[PDB]
Amino acid sequence: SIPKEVKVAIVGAGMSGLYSAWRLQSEANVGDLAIFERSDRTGGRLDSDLIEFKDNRAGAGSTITVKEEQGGMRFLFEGMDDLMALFLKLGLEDQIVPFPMNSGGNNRLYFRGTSFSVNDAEQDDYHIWSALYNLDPSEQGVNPKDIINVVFNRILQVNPQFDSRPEVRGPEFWQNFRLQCQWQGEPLYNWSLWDLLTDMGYSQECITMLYRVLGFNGTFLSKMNAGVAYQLLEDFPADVEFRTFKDGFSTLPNALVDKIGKDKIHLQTSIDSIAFDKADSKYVLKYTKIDQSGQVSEGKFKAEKVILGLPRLALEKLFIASDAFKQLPKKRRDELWDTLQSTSNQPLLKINLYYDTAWWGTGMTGRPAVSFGPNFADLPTGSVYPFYALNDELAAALMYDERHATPNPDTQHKLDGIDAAKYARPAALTIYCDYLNINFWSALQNKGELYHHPHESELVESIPSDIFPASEAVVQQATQFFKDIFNTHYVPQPTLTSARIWEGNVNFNVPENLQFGFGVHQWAIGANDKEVIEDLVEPLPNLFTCGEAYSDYQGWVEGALRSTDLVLQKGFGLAPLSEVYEQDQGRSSSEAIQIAYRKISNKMIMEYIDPNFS
Amino acid sequence: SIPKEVKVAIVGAGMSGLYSAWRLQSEANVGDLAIFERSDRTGGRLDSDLIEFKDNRAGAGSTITVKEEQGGMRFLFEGMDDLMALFLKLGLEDQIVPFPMNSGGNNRLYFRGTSFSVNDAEQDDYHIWSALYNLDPSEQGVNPKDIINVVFNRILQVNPQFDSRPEVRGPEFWQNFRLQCQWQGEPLYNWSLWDLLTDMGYSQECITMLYRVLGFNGTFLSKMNAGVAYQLLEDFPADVEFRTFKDGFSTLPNALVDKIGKDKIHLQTSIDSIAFDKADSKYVLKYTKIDQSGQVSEGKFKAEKVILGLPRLALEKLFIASDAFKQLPKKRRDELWDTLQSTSNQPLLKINLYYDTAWWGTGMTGRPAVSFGPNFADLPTGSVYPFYALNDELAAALMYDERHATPNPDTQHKLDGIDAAKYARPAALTIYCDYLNINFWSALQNKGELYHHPHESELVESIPSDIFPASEAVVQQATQFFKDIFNTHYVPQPTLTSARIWEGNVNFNVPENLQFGFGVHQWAIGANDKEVIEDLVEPLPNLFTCGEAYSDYQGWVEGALRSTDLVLQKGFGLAPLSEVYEQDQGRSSSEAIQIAYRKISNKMIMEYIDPNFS
Ligand SMILES: Cc1cc2nc3c(=O)[nH]c(=O)nc-3n(C[C@H](O)[C@H](O)[C@H](O)COP(=O)(O)OP(=O)(O)OC[C@H]3O[C@@H](n4cnc5c(N)ncnc54)[C@H](O)[C@@H]3O)c2cc1C
Ligand SMILES: Cc1cc2nc3c(=O)[nH]c(=O)nc-3n(C[C@H](O)[C@H](O)[C@H](O)COP(=O)(O)OP(=O)(O)OC[C@H]3O[C@@H](n4cnc5c(N)ncnc54)[C@H](O)[C@@H]3O)c2cc1C
Ligand SMILES: N[C@@H](Cc1c[nH]c2ccccc12)C(=O)O
Ligand SMILES: N[C@@H](Cc1c[nH]c2ccccc12)C(=O)O
Repeated sequence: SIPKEVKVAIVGAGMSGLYSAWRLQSEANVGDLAIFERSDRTGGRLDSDLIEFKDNRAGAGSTITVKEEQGGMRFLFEGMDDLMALFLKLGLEDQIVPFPMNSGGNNRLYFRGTSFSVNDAEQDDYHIWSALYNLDPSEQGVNPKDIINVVFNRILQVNPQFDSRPEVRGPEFWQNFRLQCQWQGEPLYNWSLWDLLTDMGYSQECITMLYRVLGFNGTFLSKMNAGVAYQLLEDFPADVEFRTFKDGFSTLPNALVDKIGKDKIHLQTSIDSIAFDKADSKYVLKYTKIDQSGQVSEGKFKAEKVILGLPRLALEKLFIASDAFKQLPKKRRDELWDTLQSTSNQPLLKINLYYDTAWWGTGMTGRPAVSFGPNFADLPTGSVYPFYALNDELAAALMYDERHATPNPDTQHKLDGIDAAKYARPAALTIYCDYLNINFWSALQNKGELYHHPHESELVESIPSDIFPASEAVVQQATQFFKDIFNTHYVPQPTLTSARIWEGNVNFNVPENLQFGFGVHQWAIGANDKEVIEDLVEPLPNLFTCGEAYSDYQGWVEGALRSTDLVLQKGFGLAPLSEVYEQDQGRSSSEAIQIAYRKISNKMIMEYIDPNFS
Repeated sequence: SIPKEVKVAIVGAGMSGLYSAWRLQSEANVGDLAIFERSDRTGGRLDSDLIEFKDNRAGAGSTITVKEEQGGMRFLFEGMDDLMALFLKLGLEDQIVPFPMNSGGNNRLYFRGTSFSVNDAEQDDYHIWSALYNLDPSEQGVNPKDIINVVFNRILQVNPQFDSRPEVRGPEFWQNFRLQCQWQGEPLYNWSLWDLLTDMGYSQECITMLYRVLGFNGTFLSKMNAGVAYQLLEDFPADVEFRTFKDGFSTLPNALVDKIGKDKIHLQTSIDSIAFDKADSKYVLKYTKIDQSGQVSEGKFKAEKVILGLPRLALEKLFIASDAFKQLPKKRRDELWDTLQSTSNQPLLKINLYYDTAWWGTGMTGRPAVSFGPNFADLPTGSVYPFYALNDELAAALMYDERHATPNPDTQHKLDGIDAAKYARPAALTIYCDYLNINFWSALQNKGELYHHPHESELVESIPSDIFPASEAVVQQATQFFKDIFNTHYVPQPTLTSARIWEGNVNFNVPENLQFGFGVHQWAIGANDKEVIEDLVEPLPNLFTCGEAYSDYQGWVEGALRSTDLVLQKGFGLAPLSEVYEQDQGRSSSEAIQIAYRKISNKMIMEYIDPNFS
């Protein structure tokens, strides 16, 4: 049942769509809204998986849960005040769990046919990098990642007009940085990073090292401008304490869905086009719906206000097919289209391979054990992240670890046993790559038969619906690369796999369960994103756009939430959530979230690690 | 003056547009046609330049001509029977001139921070490649280009069903090869080359070597399928005798324009959209024209038949905006759009830097002199081609050279003097790159002020209109790379520059003199190009498409001519030009063109080189 008129119609059940409805329902008393989502699931580019593997250990119908991510995975307590506030208001802070990013130096590196570890790379004044890359002398004997840091310091040094001092560096800093800082008279958003480093005098060998060693070469090789690329590159300092949700980032959209109500969300309902009814001053939304049989249905309805929570490629399709846009004057319709072109589409992929046990610990490799964080490579792999079966004791050990406490031998010995025990429980690896590496996996994933371990139903009885298997060719090649990266002869066959390629499609011959938007977005060269962002709040009267694609904080949910807030302000009077939080609570969401988390971490550690802890 | 009705309306004054009109006028007696071309020039992706530099030598108002290319540059006597026939029928064979591809081993190579020569690369069982790349043992001690050749032989070996024997290997061979040959059960057009080599067991180091060393990494990293990539990679054997026109490839479109008549060609006239008139069974073409003042004008006219000689991106724009397409049923309109998606857009660029004299000869470098052919590099340069001032004696020396004659000391000594004298006359370098390297130059060319040598009008009085200067940033970086590639401290400032980036635009904020289509196209993965090609001849009744993008021979003018021929056959009864030639002349265009050229080469050599020649 689809209503025939609504106060607010919400296109997109991703984060910005779900977030608009919750805030309008609860803070603006608007109850006659509806969300329309083309796919058969809510959450968009957030998509966690919970697999319940048959516990087939020796002394075991017992079940073991592994959380994995097909989309978004991590967040931070600083710089995401809207997201923190959103977590606190939904009471989801008790589920917050560490997301660690290193293995004390044992994370892997594979570059130019050579497998080694992070600790290895540091030896002898970072010698290995000088042996693999034909570096200029000024480029030798330093950690590659510190070259990005130094160049940032140099950009800040020659831009004293730009304040450069707020200890917490949020989206305003990064907007001003890319819009106000210059290099040699040209502001950074007119620069490509590749051009920038080159003009700074770096070798092409050095630039290739950097974009391979950071794992996400889009920052250098795509059309994104240099300013926004730095925002992304300085999002992962050495000392990052990322966090995540125990049951996966989907916890947050599902939690919003409980509060919205399944009855106002209309899945498998694509909004095909939008027209304006001059008579009763209403929008008219043509749609296409698939029921629970597969029986299609074209229909139409009205709405006083429209909210498009949609990324760039979705927004161009509607614009193309919508009379509300086509009947605009030549000048502004062309200007609006050109404005959609101002953020670059960034392809991303994640392929998850699950295993009954993990094979990258010292017991299986004979080498120092790999635990957590990106294993980078110049192979099509890009980066590889390990994921372990959910375990309360392990999360407390991780929680102890993000305190830089000095354990006594008793506690070091218990942390030892915990670090090792996880390799005996099921686990997973995510291959996570961007720009240059996409086409390698693309062609591989679409060729040949799909991968299924035999007696698969014996290994998992309930395979989630958002899981499309990796192709046999994808598993085959991914397995050779793992042997390379982890320097081991032994990489067994996965029990279960999923492949997800966030790269937007314009082909009508693709099932809906395989249509996915561009993984992330970043501002192109020449883009004045301050003008672009404000133009796209309400481009036609009572028609709004918002979401991550044209946001202040591209790449992150906070981008979507801050973009939506502009719509909720301009169209509905609502102040930014973080500001609403602070008036209501008397402290920031930052301080609240840190205090709440320290408490449950304090309790977790004492309960599991060191009964006599600080 | 634009007619209000025509028998045939031709959209696009590129090669396929101009070729349709000439053949319809002359062979089908159709005189009431008109060509409509959005830009202010004919010829499309053919675009030669003739610069007339002030001869400021010591013993000189004398003029020196340099030919250069912003688009297409070379062709072959075998495998391009339509093009040869077209040359013979227009009497352009007397202007055919060698296009040499090597310097006897002195062409440059720059890979991983190391500058060296082709002769150097051969030393010690191709050792240099093993020192620069971490190759598998089976990948060591062989010439990189011979790895592509061997893999081709292997593909042919395991496909004995595929005949694999015609000595002249034309578009049919390459269509059957990519459509009928398989690797491990999957046919090559379902494969990416990158996936293919990997599955064959090659290292990523080796694959990176290959795609850097061949200069056009699109074959490996883009979405083009493996079969069509091989067609391109085996277009440049070691023994290639390419040829070109003395005054540039534009000779051919200009020669067609003389025969069509400027009066039937309507420049600065974009066809915006197309509708069907059910009443008088006519198409209705909305257009936009700019007169000689800049005064725009929107109009409309009719035509009984429409011929779209347009590449993919142009074809999608019309399809989007045209009622003749939108009023098609849901199924076929979506099927037709999906069919447009089946050829991949391949960006290309050419930046030409002209110099008063050439600086890469031994007199200026102290190293073995560079003459002709690609200087490849893993720098954003890609490939660099030298171009010299037009000189009849030099072309005869080149003509002698494509005979593998053994000159006597008298003739070797005269060839010596000729080889060296060209460095004293003006010359040019073309940077010619694809896929991965485009974005480097893109962002550079659009940033900052444009390059002009001071007292430029003193150096060239008549700067052609199709020449947009290289940006100052482009010249600056291109000059550093030249010092790298040519291993010299000394690369002076260019007298004149041009930049051309064949990468299709969808932004309305770009002048017409800067809108250019995708440089070339190649079949994507999954594309059954036999079905696609025949579907796009006449997709609606009396509406035809043709050109290179969805052709049998992508990359080359012959592709455009063979694609058009299908339209001229199905819509107008005309047999393929090469077949028309043969009936009329009693021999192929291949044999005619070889015999005609041998004669004028025979005469050229005797006149300039060795009076007593074979
Ligand atoms: C691989 C990957 C990893 C990431 N990791 C992180 C991370 O660690 N941390 C972080 O903060 N962020 C991360 N992100 C980013 C985060 O996922 C996004 O910023 C955010 O979830 C996107 O929200 P959105 O509402 O802007 O868009 P979307 O999530 O893309 O929502 C758009 C929705 O609209 C629907 N839709 C489209 N067209 C129509 C139509 N015509 N009618 C109806 N519905 C339509 C789509 O199906 C989709 O559900 C990651 C993204 C990717 C791809
Ligand atoms: C860098 C480069 C080098 C090349 N080198 C070679 C080579 O050495 N040898 C070789 O054989 N080939 C070469 N080619 C390929 C060759 O240039 C092309 O195959 C051929 O010239 C293209 O002809 P076409 O008619 O298919 O398309 P185009 O040349 O692209 O013609 C399309 C024309 O239609 C016009 N147009 C577009 N939309 C509209 C509209 N709406 N209304 C009116 N007019 C419109 C465009 O302005 C253009 O003039 C090269 C190409 C490039 C880019
Ligand atoms: N938050 C993202 C990082 C990211 C944002 N935008 C991107 C663009 C390209 C590559 C990575 C990113 C992640 O967890 O991975
Ligand atoms: N004929 C083209 C070669 C070519 C055709 N298609 C291509 C695609 C990519 C790179 C090169 C090509 C040339 O002279 O350069």
